[PDB]
Amino acid sequence: YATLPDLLKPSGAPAELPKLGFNWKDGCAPVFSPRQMELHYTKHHKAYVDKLNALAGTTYDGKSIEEIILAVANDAEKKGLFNQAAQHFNHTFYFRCITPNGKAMPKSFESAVTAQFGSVEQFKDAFVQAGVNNFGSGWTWLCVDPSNKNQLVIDNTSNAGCPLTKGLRPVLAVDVWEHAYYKDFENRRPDYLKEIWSVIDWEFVAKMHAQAIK
Ligand SMILES: [Fe+2]
Repeated sequence: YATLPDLLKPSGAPAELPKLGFNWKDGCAPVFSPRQMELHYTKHHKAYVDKLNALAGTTYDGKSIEEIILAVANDAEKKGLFNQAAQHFNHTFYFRCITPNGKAMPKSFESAVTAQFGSVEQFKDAFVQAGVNNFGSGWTWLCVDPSNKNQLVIDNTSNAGCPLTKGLRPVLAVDVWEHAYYKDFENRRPDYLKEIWSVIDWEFVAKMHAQAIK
């Protein structure tokens, strides 16, 4: 399965930094400033894309970024390449999970969260707890688990860690690398986690969910 089948390493040309659904010069209101978005996208994410292209050469041309990630996930000769490729995916996914002023949960996705976690609020509180206690740099995810009747599951990864390497299908990502929030929140990761809900694009999340269970 591919989460993002249109995220590729082109043949004969560099992988591009994906275009955001919103303009980063306006930040991503009401939660993020222009400068926080500018740094995260045009510095951090760009650097992952640039280094991915330099490490990949033409060896992975025509492959999806996800295919690369899987191909090199347990290859100690290519940890550097794994880190850039996985971070490229992680960031592309994360930036699609956010949009100015958010978008409401479609009823169908809301019902799947409610069934699994009891209520939306219970899901959010558990997700915030996982994010807060995700030690060091990393990502907190909501995934579908095909090996467990497609249950929704909260999963923490460290550094470039990417759920597809253990068979999980992400529907939501929140970056907890300190650079994701330090400009606008400084040390206050918990406030970042609580506030980000109001810019989550639940329509994108719902689509990821619908496709992950089909
Ligand atoms: Fe990041």
